[PDB]
Amino acid sequence: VPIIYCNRRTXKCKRF
Repeated sequence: VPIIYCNRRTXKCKRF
């Protein structure tokens, strides 16, 4: 069960 990382608080997106 993989998931996306695009947190609106951390300034890190990695998912696309």
